[PDB]
Amino acid sequence: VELTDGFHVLIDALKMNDIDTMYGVVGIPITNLARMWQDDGQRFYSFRHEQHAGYAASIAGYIEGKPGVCLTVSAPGFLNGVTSLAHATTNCFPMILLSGSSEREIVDLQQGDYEEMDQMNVARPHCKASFRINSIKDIPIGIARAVRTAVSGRPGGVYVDLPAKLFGQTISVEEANKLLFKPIDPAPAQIPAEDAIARAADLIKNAKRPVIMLGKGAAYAQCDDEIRALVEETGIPFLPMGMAKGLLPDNHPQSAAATRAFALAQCDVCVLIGARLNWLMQHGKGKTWGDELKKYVQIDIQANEMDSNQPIAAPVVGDIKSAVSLLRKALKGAPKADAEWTGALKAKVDGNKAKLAGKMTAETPSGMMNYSNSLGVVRDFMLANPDISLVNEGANALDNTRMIVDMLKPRKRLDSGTWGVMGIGMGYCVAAAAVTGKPVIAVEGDSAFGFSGMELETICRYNLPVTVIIMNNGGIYKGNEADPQPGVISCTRLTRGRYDMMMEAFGGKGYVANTPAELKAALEEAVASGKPCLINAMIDPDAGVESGRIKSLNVVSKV
Amino acid sequence: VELTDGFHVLIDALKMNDIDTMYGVVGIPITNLARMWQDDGQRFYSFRHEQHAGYAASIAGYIEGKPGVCLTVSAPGFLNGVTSLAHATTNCFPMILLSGSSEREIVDLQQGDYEEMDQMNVARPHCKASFRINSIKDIPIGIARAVRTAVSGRPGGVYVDLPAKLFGQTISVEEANKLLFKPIDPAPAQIPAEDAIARAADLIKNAKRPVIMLGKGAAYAQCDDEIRALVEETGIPFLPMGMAKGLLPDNHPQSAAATRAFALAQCDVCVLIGARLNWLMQHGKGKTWGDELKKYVQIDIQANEMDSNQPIAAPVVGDIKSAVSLLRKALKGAPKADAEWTGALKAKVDGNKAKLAGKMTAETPSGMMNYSNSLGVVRDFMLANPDISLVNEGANALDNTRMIVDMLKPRKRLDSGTWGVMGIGMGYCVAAAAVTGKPVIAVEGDSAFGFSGMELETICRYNLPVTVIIMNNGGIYKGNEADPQPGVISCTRLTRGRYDMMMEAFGGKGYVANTPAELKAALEEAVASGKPCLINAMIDPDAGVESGRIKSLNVVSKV
Amino acid sequence: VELTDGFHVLIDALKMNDIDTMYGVVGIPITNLARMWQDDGQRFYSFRHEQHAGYAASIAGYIEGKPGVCLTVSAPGFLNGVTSLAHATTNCFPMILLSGSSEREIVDLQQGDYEEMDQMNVARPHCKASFRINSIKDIPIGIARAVRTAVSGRPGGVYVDLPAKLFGQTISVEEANKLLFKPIDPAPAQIPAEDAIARAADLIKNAKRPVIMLGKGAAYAQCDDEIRALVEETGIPFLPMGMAKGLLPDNHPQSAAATRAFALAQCDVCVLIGARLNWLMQHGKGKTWGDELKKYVQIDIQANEMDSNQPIAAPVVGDIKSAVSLLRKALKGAPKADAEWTGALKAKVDGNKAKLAGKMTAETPSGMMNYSNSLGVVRDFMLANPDISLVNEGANALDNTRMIVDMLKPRKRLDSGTWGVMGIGMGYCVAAAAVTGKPVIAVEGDSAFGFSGMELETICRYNLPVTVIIMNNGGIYKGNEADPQPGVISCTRLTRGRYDMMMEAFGGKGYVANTPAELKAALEEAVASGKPCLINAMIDPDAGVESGRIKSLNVVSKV
Ligand SMILES: CC(C)(COP(=O)(O)OP(=O)(O)OC[C@H]1O[C@@H](n2cnc3c(N)ncnc32)[C@H](O)[C@@H]1OP(=O)(O)O)[C@@H](O)C(=O)NCCC(=O)NCCS
Ligand SMILES: CC(C)(COP(=O)(O)OP(=O)(O)OC[C@H]1O[C@@H](n2cnc3c(N)ncnc32)[C@H](O)[C@@H]1OP(=O)(O)O)[C@@H](O)C(=O)NCCC(=O)NCCS
Ligand SMILES: CC(C)(COP(=O)(O)OP(=O)(O)OC[C@H]1O[C@@H](n2cnc3c(N)ncnc32)[C@H](O)[C@@H]1OP(=O)(O)O)[C@@H](O)C(=O)NCCC(=O)NCCS
Ligand SMILES: Nc1ncnc2c1ncn2[C@@H]1O[C@H](COP(=O)(O)OP(=O)(O)O)[C@@H](O)[C@H]1O
Ligand SMILES: Nc1ncnc2c1ncn2[C@@H]1O[C@H](COP(=O)(O)OP(=O)(O)O)[C@@H](O)[C@H]1O
Ligand SMILES: Nc1ncnc2c1ncn2[C@@H]1O[C@H](COP(=O)(O)OP(=O)(O)O)[C@@H](O)[C@H]1O
Ligand SMILES: Cc1ncc(C[n+]2csc(CCOP(=O)(O)OP(=O)(O)O)c2C)c(N)n1
Ligand SMILES: Cc1ncc(C[n+]2csc(CCOP(=O)(O)OP(=O)(O)O)c2C)c(N)n1
Ligand SMILES: Cc1ncc(C[n+]2csc(CCOP(=O)(O)OP(=O)(O)O)c2C)c(N)n1
Ligand SMILES: [Mg+2]
Ligand SMILES: [Mg+2]
Ligand SMILES: [Mg+2]
Repeated sequence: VELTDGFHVLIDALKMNDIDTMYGVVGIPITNLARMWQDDGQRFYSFRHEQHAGYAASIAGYIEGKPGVCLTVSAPGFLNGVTSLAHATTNCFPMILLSGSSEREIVDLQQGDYEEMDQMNVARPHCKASFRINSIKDIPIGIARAVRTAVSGRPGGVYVDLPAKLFGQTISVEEANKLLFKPIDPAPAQIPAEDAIARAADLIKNAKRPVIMLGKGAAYAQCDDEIRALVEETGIPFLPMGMAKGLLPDNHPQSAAATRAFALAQCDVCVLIGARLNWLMQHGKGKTWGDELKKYVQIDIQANEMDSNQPIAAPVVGDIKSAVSLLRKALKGAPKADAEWTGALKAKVDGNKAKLAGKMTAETPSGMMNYSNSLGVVRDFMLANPDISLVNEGANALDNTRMIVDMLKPRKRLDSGTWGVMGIGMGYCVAAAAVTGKPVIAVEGDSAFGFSGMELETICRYNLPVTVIIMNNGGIYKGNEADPQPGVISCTRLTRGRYDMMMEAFGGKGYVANTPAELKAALEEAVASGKPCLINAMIDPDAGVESGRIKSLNVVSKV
Repeated sequence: VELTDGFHVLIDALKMNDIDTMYGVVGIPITNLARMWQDDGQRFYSFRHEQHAGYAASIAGYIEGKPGVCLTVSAPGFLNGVTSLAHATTNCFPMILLSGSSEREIVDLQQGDYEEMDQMNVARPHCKASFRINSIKDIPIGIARAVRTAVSGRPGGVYVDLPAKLFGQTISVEEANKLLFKPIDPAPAQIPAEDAIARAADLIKNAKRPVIMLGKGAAYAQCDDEIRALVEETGIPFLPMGMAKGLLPDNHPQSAAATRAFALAQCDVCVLIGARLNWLMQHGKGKTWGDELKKYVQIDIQANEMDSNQPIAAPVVGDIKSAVSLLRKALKGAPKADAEWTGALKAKVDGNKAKLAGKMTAETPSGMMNYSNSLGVVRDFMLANPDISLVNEGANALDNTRMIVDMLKPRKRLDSGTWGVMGIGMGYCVAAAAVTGKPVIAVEGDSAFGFSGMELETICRYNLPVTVIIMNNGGIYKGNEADPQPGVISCTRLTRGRYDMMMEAFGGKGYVANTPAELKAALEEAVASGKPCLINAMIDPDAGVESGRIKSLNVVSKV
Repeated sequence: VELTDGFHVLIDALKMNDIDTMYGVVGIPITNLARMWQDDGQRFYSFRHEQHAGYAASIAGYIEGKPGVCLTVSAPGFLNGVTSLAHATTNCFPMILLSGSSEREIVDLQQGDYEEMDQMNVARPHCKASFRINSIKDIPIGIARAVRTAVSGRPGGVYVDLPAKLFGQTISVEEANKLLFKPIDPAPAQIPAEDAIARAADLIKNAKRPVIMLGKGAAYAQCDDEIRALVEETGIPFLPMGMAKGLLPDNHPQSAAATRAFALAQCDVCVLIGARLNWLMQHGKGKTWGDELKKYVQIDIQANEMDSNQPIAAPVVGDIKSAVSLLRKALKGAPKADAEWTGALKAKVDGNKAKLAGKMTAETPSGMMNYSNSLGVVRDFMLANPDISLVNEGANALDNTRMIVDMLKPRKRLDSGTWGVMGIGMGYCVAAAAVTGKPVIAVEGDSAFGFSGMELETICRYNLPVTVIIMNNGGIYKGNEADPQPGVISCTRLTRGRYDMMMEAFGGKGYVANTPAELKAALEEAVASGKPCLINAMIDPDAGVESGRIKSLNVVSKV
């Protein structure tokens, strides 16, 4: 005659869908779900703010391809978590945000309930679907919907609202076991038509100057050998987007990443694989594409992404593994890309890399490192230790790290993404550490870091093998902007503080690095320790430029 | 350097996407769009209310498989039209609502502009996507995005906001030539994996009492010979939903439609093809399905529709043509459905139809026909004249017509749909007439009809071959409900009026049919005439039941 | 031990708040509420579409100053009703939209429930507040909130969602009577500060060329003697907005309505009383105000309406009765407005009225009346019969009727309003007839009429003393627009049909008027009959201009 309850049926339902981890912050009305999650034997990571719990869930979805689960409380907690859900949806990362909510009777009459919000309706602009499980019997189906909505199609955020009265509901164990079920094939393959592939095959076979653009959807797809086999069999030069670095090793001879401007302006055919033609690509128009409409081949699971920005000549709609498998067989035996195109790009790549190596070896005063020589140490380390996640965010700290730090392994580089978010660092660190079981290095702008810095304590509390490298130049872009008025600090200034001391305040290992040699030693020691560390790398306050590579996007007064 | 403007570029862009028809109502700011559309040699149907121009667009989309286009004015006009957009999206009908909108400056500051509304944001819940084209250079891409969103994936409504200032913008004709383009493959094939098909084939193969449910998604797919070859090769009994009637001829030997309750309740495997397990299927639970969980196969283009209500043993995700084509090859040579199961349902169907024949053949007083003998006439007409669109809405008027009137051809029956909308009648009539160029018969409940009845004048003004049959029983369900108080008319009562006089008021032909013989002679004459007609079929006020077949869904006071 | 239920507690609660009338359309899940409303002895008006039920509720709120109550069904019915709620909110008319909705469990998981919609969340852009009563015990409080939100502050639409499961809930009679209560003072007076009034008093006392603008909020206020006493004591010339006609008799010697352009362009101080400076006033800027910022005094209950468009020099925030009472005492004994300002305007008024009388007496062919001589008959009739509601809508039909037809009594003229809505006519007629118990005349554009025409049957079914005058010129603005192509009708054309026949089809009295004399006789006979009548006034198809007075707002192609 045994009875179960809503707490347990939700635990069983999440387990049934292969969820063993949540990230969140406890409190009414969901503390005892968090407790019982752990009692059952599943891991819960408590954070210092729900936002960073949510950035954690978001990147766990990217890495694994099953939704990261974030757990928050009502109204204020939910709001913090849904800013992260918003982010997940924008980047196409599977993520379920679960939140407690209050009394339906009181919320609907807007009477002033404890943490009152229509969280279901507030979530809607920020996810693919916003649900609410009202009754115990619908938990399994409710969770199935959330998982399918997150993983299927273009993947993304789902919000599941959990009224406080869901949890204390009861049901027989025989009924619950009756209702509990595991979805068949929640992220199905979607195969494109033969003519879609043949139209693409035609454009590529006739290309004089082809290029392949790999985006983070391609990385997410987890079909690395087959994407690489496409590149190698076709002989086509390729470029990775920010988080597509390492999908093919960044030192692959066919990479044109070190000659991007030229390669994009001069190509005729451009093969977009899991890459939107959004602002990161200047919308497929302007001088970055030579002021012309290229012949775009585009592979994407989202049908209506095609023609979003420019006319796509060969739209291939489907999942990237399926599409790429067919395109390869379609291109089988075709001649390789033009040898004087591939040669021209390689000569540019060689030359630009020789030029960068010169900057990385240059000497600077103690405590006045620049971005080249500081990050040249991380470059060298990551070439030797590739099986490590690189978390990265900032302006100059992000741009220069993407240029300098070669990724040899896929799904390791985790950065600001589609929205250029400052705030993802410490959440990404916890999640990368949790889901990989391997070391994490973070290259943080100091401003960037301030958006999630308190989570240092969380990294310490779980004893995670994470090394936070702070690029401490004392401000946003630069740390030397003049006081606008007598004794008034500039808006872009930050305290050139002892972030190493802060790390040590919570049981972490703090370092200061005033030279490339000090940073090299500290990084090697930090990673090898297998312990929470922070390296306070001292960068020249005059080293950076305004907004890094995207300076031109700034609005300036001409009066 | 000759110039063109927004008016002409929009027209060209629409034409390039194979749109040649718009349904709407003119006025500030879009009257001169409609005129210029007509001047260019395309067709504009002006209605008496935008809702009906809208329902006209939605069903044009269903029948043609390219989106119907509704044009309306700002705030109030838009609102009227958006209610129809909502319905399209709910029914998976491709549709685009183009609405003029007011001044951004003024609307954004909520200052009280002419017909002030943020129509783009207000449209959000009622459509797949809600766009705005602010600039003349973005019209080709804006129209491409609208088209692709309406017809790709699960089809549905798209709203496109056309601010007043868009139209008077100018651009060189040469630059406009450069910007105009035709989307490649806007409604692409999506093919399922081998193992998804193999799982479904193995369910069907080992089924003891299988059944195929055909929904209006299977009808919409326009792969009638694939769907029929699957039914006939597998030997599986099938059942159509309201608008799937005629996809296979309703009198097909394998149809278990006339024995639905017993087939649904007793099947072990149920193959849903373009049919949601929503309220029309009692959500796959309850007495209707014998209080058990069936083994569902389900073919649908929308991945997250699976497990929406009940677990789906074999989910096959893709477009129905692609999926059915593959499933057919997988099952090739497999035994046909159990003979004692197909024959058992056939005996049930024969005896059931023989019972209905007796009801249709029976005799009633003059001016007091029932639903059987009145609609028995329309049944006979449509069997001999199947190439005619059948528009249908009401309670008893709908339910009984669905039962009685056999459809032998696909995409002819157009009814209330997923939301059970009273109001679709006269717009459906105008669009069916315009896109098919063939006759239409409408079986309208007298209440149903009053939601769109003023559009008789539209049907007359365009001289359309539409024969509206009003089932005039004098109210909602029944026309005899007693006066609740002395000299106070009940809320369900309607004037048992001369709808024939109303039709003739606008130049149409009117009939009153008091007997089956009078209805038959009027229908044969009306349909043969090729002119706008209305038959006022006088039905017994006491012939109906509460809410028809779904009378149990009513909430009653038990005190 | 007696039990009541949700149906009855809602009836008692509405009764308790002085509601004795609803307008709507029945069907699941609210038919038996409608039935029991009547059983109890309260009136229910069933319409042919929920939209017009809602336009009825909206104008019943304006007229009475207690919210009009509209009742609809779920999803599709709600949508139709909420287009009207939207309208109520925009015009500041108190109105409660009550709608049935479906199962919370199924709607929240978006599973496909009968008429599935989050109606509560869909309503939000279109009302002041959107509530949902989930439980029987909260009905009295739920209704109290709705009534207060509708009547208090700036009055407006409220949506109350009524889940199907609300109605079948039970409670003891002693509990229900315990919970049932009548709000104290739901539309409270709001008195402005002495300095607000003194700032206004200062501007008026120093005015060389003052004008008072009366809007429909002033009419709604129901303080006619005191508003008139302000005008008369100050000697200031005044202008009424569309529905403020008759607040003071339109033939008042101080009216500058017949010299509007001059009065507005030339004034220094402008006293806005319950009138927004929205598009109806060209936003307080441009040539209609002489290209200058006037010194505006503005009385409004909505604090943040001040400075919405132009800087307001003397903002007086409060309810108009309270404000006007204080301003009068503040102006007591002050000299009257400049005699050569008042004289100059009177000379213009006299002259322009003499000019209009000349057009009203001019002869036209049979069946080719113009707007002056046709409406000059209605003018003369309304001067003799002022205690009658004039419903009015159209382009030329509205503009010319506002100019020509003098209202001597307040809250009688009911027109298209802030949004210039075509669709309000027949609903306004039913409601005006219901709440006044007196005759109604409608002056309808023929296009205008088509948006609500089927409700003719509703007017007949309740035997209402309503006379519909159709201004039948055969189209939108004009009825003579050339066929754009061979045998293709223009988009602005309408059938010059026999709307008299349509009226008679439902038991009404139909007239055709081909001359002013025929229209005069028909109108006198129609009103005096006390019965549902329609007069099909035949207007010259070439008589009207594009969009009437607001022609310049049209967007035209210059290429
Ligand atoms: C928008 C964006 C995609 C544009 O790309 P980009 O910066 O112009 O190009 P890349 O970052 O790939 O490369 C930078 C330059 O270094 C060069 N380079 C790249 N890799 C190199 C390598 N390994 N060795 C030598 N040179 C290299 C490239 O050639 C390029 O210069 P080029 O344009 O003259 O060819 C990119 O700047 C970006 O992802 N921005 C994110 C900014 C953000 O969101 N942060 C927060 C906002 S303040
Ligand atoms: C909900 C719904 C799908 C349920 O299906 P249903 O009505 O029970 O089943 P059908 O309409 O297919 O068939 C009706 C009955 O007539 C019988 N029948 C069907 N076709 C027949 C035929 N041509 N000859 C003889 N009998 C027939 C069936 O056996 C069935 O009864 P059963 O339960 O004993 O088997 C259906 O009622 C529906 O589409 N409702 C829409 C109503 C609506 O929109 N309401 C408007 C607002 S009030
Ligand atoms: C926008 C609006 C407020 C502007 O006001 P307007 O039309 O310029 O001014 P009025 O309607 O009060 O008066 C019209 C003219 O007739 C004159 N007039 C008014 N009453 C008169 C009378 N009784 N005798 C003689 N002349 C009169 C006025 O002097 C004015 O002309 P003027 O500007 O040269 O002085 C007005 O046109 C309006 O309410 N429009 C509504 C349109 C709508 O919503 N319909 C649907 C849109 S198509
Ligand atoms: N499995 C998959 N197969 C194909 N496309 C995918 C898959 N997962 C995600 N996508 C698509 O990949 C794209 C990711 O692009 P974007 O986030 O812009 O990448 P980047 O910023 O790296 O260019 C999205 O358009 C998304 O629809
Ligand atoms: N071309 C297509 N291929 C596959 N599925 C489709 C296609 N077009 C529409 N659909 C699906 O068909 C379904 C229609 O179901 P529904 O509207 O409930 O039909 P019914 O009411 O007849 O059961 C939707 O779930 C939709 O996603
Ligand atoms: N009792 C009241 N006292 C004061 N102001 C009111 C009252 N009721 C409504 N109002 C205000 O009256 C105004 C009505 O203006 P509007 O609808 O633009 O009128 P018009 O169109 O006639 O100019 C609104 O701004 C509203 O806030
Ligand atoms: C939440 C959020 N706030 C603000 C910004 C704008 N922004 C871009 S980069 C940046 C910080 C740049 O400074 P830093 O992280 O120290 O990198 P640096 O250039 O100094 O190396 C900010 C605030 C943002 N992208 N996200
Ligand atoms: C817009 C809208 N309003 C109300 C309803 C509720 N409703 C369902 S059926 C129906 C009409 C039933 O009467 P009728 O059309 O005459 O069919 P009958 O049963 O009398 O044959 C109504 C109003 C609805 N479905 N849609
Ligand atoms: C719901 C809605 N649709 C469209 C319009 C645009 N509109 C303004 S007036 C008008 C009709 C004008 O014709 P009519 O009513 O016959 O008046 P007339 O000028 O011919 O006398 C229309 C459709 C509107 N205001 N509201
Ligand atoms: Mg910095
Ligand atoms: Mg009826
Ligand atoms: Mg007209």
